[PDB]
Amino acid sequence: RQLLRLKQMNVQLAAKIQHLEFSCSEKEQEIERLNKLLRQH
Amino acid sequence: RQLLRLKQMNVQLAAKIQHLEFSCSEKEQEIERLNKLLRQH
Ligand SMILES: [Cl-]
Repeated sequence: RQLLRLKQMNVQLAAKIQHLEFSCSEKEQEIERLNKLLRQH
Repeated sequence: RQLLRLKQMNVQLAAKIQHLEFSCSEKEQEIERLNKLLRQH
């Protein structure tokens, strides 16, 4: 009950974490693409 | 006992989120820099 409220907050944090892990990986892929353009030029 | 467990885990997840938000924002700031560099040379 307070245990359910906390289990739920925890689920939401773990979901945010999954989300942030993709978003940080994509940013990393874009940086490598922008650096590749810079290096080529 | 289990509520903290959950409390403990909630601290750990919030800590991982803070780290990922910083890594993301570092990369975003780097993307802005590469874009400015590229568009300006
Ligand atoms: Cl790179």
